Amino acid sequence: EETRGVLKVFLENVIRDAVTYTEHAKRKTVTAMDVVYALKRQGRTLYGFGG
DNA sequence: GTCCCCCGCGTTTTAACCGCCAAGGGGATTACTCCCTAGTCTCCAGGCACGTGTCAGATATATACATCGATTAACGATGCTGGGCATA
Repeated sequence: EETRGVLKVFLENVIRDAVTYTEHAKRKTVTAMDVVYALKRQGRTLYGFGG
């Protein structure tokens, strides 16, 4: 139960940013890159995606 | 040394996944023009360093006033003690 709790905490912040990059460009479709940078900002960047 | 909260396991219940097809929002491309920027000149007044200046606090400092602490000179009353005078 706690563990999901934290998942929730991690999940928001990312989307927070995601949303921001989607919106600084005036775009309706949220890019996956958009997620990457987000992860990059917290230092959890994902290889495999979106060079 | 004790107790009860997880794992293993069989069966019961829900919804993830795959396949298929639809439809339109939104992202991607393109063309044109026009505002906004880098680049370039002149100028200084903004900014940097520093001498000069009277005002916050802080520190005594000469001068004066009020209050004792303690000491010393002066005054009231002797106490035996010493130096002599009338009686056994």
